[PDB]
Amino acid sequence: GSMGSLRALHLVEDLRGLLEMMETDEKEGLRCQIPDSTAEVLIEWLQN
Amino acid sequence: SLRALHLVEDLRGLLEMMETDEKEGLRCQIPDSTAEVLIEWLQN
Ligand SMILES: [Ca+2]
Repeated sequence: GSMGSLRALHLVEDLRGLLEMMETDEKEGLRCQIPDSTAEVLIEWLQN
Repeated sequence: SLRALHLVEDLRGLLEMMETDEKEGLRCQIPDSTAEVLIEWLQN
């Protein structure tokens, strides 16, 4: 590991936590603003 | 929205610089319930 992957671990935890405080339209609106390329990298990493 | 957008961008930038063993070792440390929430959110 590294301090960068420790950072990544905390970003993931923060993102799940923030998602809990969002309403449906806010979560969809957030996802709508994320480039599909960024989403794809995250999906495949989580599904690997 | 701005903070979460930055979180997602920073995360993508970190993952793209990682070797395969680093990315997969990091995935090992993510709870399955967290991974499932994020996957379903990203795929809709
Ligand atoms: Ca499910």
